[PDB]
Amino acid sequence: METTNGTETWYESLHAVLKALNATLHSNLLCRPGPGLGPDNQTEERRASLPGRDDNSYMYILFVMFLFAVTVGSLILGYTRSRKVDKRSDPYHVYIKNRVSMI
Repeated sequence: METTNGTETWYESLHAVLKALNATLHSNLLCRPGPGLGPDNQTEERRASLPGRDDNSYMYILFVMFLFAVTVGSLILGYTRSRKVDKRSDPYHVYIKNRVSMI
């Protein structure tokens, strides 16, 4: 003949089954996306590692050194034509001798 549907430890083992049932419920209700959202064959990788110098990118560099002496030209004309800043004072007025000439 069994013990009662009525002991304190029987109620505590039902209380444990209830705490687990609340866990299975919250843990389900929060809606995490499941495993295998990306490919399971999606291997580990490295970072980006962008090109280094070679012979051909060296010879573009010798032509960059060329395009640099014409960039010296394109800088002076940079001032003459890309810069559109108005004068402070007139080309002949700036040379009036009892004050400093100021471009």
